[PDB]
Amino acid sequence: ASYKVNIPAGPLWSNAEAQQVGPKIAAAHQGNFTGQWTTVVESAMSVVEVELQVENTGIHEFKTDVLAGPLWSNDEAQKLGPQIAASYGAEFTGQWRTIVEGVMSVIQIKYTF
Amino acid sequence: ASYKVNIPAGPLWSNAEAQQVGPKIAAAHQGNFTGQWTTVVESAMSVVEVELQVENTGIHEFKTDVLAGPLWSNDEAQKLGPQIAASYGAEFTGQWRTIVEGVMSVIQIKYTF
Repeated sequence: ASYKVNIPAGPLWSNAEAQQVGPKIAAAHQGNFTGQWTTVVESAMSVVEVELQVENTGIHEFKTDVLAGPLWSNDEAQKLGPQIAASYGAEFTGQWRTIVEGVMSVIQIKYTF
Repeated sequence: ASYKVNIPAGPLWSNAEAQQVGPKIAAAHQGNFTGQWTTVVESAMSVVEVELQVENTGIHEFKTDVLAGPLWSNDEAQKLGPQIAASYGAEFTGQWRTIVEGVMSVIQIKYTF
């Protein structure tokens, strides 16, 4: 199954640029650009409508760390990791670390494509 | 300046769960959960509305690689990199590399917080 969300694209100056760039942003998020887009902050930010899969499948994988917000402990990270990872369209591997005490932590996620 | 987008959260089974999870996903994406949410695929996927800032500033940073879709040349990476980075709420450092020939590349982004 799939669904749609708007994803930031930075400023998009024309429909011509949007139709060229939208598919690139979508591909980076394992989705497909629908053709619809909106400037949300004049000369500063636009978003593109991207169709995403509830579950990404494929035979390749890539692992990396992304922001997780500040996490209190490993036990909380194990509890919240899966959902935070799902917000990136990926899975949580269980690995994580705080990078700035009281401010920010990161989790390792796994992309399948 | 700010703007709002819906971010995947996986299935959310009650408003209570959404209010507990929404802030965590928002914090992982450097935004503020608005309290609003929607299920987009019954029993499989819900999204939480998050207010993002056009520009994320701060004295701390974290660099990492993220999916960039397939990139065919340094020229395309230079052109698309900042835009793809913006789609992650971050900045493009200029570094990138293909991870699966003809299928996928990644770019290095810098989160500032």
